[PDB]
Amino acid sequence: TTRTTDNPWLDARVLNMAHAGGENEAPANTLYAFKRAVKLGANMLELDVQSTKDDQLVVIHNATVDQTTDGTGKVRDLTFEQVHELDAAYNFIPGRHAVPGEPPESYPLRGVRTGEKKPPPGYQPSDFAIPKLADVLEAFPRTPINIEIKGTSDADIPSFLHNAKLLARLLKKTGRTDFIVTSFNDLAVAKFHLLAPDIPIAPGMAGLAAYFLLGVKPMHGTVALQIPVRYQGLEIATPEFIRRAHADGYAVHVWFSGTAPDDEATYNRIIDSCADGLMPAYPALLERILDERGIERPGRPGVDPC
Repeated sequence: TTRTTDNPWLDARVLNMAHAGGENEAPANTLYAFKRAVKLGANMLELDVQSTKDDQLVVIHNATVDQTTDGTGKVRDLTFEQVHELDAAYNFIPGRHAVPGEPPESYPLRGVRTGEKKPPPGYQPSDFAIPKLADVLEAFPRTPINIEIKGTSDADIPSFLHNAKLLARLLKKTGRTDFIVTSFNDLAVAKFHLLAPDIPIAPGMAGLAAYFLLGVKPMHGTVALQIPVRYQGLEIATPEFIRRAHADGYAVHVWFSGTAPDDEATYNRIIDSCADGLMPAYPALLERILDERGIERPGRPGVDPC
């Protein structure tokens, strides 16, 4: 007889998924931000992945190291050793992610990695470098993680496929399943789910279009729909669409990234839209919002916003 439908991500709510660790409160995709964010209440991590010349998965958004560090070039051209020498808070400016080209005074944490400012109490210089996924994983053995597969180019599909492959090799050896693996490029999601079938996934952008416009259910294994607030002028994080997705048994995780402000007004509206998780640039601010309205959380029942 058919195995019954069991989606636990409908009871993992409401989630504070620190976006890159919280790119406006901390240096993006560093072990500092991740450690900082979990301590301040975040229930779950959200990061991006690329690969190095010697096929190591390193936690970083852009295909090049230029924006968030003092180096230059694509991460796929550097070895892991070369990537890790870099200061991955070189350009962090609070409230603005990373902006190269300002006076050296703008950057509060520039220098910690390379040993020229003392780190915040309780941290080491390596906590301000581009980490290895393996080093984030073993740093956070009981913390759920949302790994987004990245590429060298929007037009370079094999680079995504290369990374989906390396990801599935390493997440299979962990034995953990408290991950959600997604990508903008749908092939890499399909490639990853074929190599690592037990790992929860979320649709790429074609799989997201085909369900939001046409109603077509996403690929088997899909566990939740990780969507922006707005896209191409159109609103996507509405109560209407979220209710239909809970109707279809999917959890909903909304993100922001310049499709909408990272502020209290927006955070609260999306919380009322009954989404199951927010991916804020300000994990401390979202944690104040959730605490003062007293809103339900995993293992901590409370006010249901919808």
